[PDB]
Amino acid sequence: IVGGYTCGANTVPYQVSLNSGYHFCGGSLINSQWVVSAAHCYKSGIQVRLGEDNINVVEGNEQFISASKSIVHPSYNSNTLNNDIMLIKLKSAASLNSRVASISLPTSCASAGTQCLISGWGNTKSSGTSYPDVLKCLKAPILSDSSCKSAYPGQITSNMFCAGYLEGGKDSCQGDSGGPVVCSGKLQGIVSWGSGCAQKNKPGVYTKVCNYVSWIKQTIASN
Ligand SMILES: NC(=[NH2+])NCCC[C@H](N)C(=O)O
Ligand SMILES: [Ca+2]
Ligand SMILES: [Cl-]
Ligand SMILES: [Cl-]
Ligand SMILES: [Cl-]
Repeated sequence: IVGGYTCGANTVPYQVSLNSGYHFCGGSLINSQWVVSAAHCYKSGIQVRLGEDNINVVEGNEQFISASKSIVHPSYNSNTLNNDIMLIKLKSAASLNSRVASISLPTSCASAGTQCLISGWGNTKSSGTSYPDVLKCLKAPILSDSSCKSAYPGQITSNMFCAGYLEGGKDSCQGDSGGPVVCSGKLQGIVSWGSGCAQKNKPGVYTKVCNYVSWIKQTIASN
């Protein structure tokens, strides 16, 4: 997160860190056994870490659970990042508490204008590199589909939306990949891609979770 703020420990109980020896991606808990993330974060040997603030310090609220299974969207295109969504099932079910909690799936698509909260352990600098140990948060509006396509000609499908600031300064960034965009207590987005971070006229691009609710629910019902 560039230009964000320190969330506070466990103030985002649905934020998970994907760890293969190191945090590499964010993710969102949607029930005790399942995480939603970005297809482009797929690798094997994933450990899901819940209850995290500082990812380099054991602080007392962690649950570390190995993934049993990852499932990339049947139609994921790694070139265009179309359908950048993936599900991860835990080997055992998490203990849900006040600091480890699912976020609801949307019952409907959120609109341009809607204020949202984006979070992750990504780079905090727009030029240069600087990874924080504790969780960062960003309040950002969903932008119009027209300004989103203007800003990224020929690259925005119906499975993507922009959120943030055309003036730049504030954004998701590398290492936030796969993590949440929550709007009014529903998960509307997954941190997907963008051109650089926090650049003028180059806002973050997020997978549009509302489009995927059938697939998610159908998938969790049979795995
Ligand atoms: N145009 C942008 N600055 N987009 C934000 C880039 C963040 C991107 N989701 C990543 O983690 O790599
Ligand atoms: Ca920790
Ligand atoms: Cl701060
Ligand atoms: Cl615990
Ligand atoms: Cl529009």
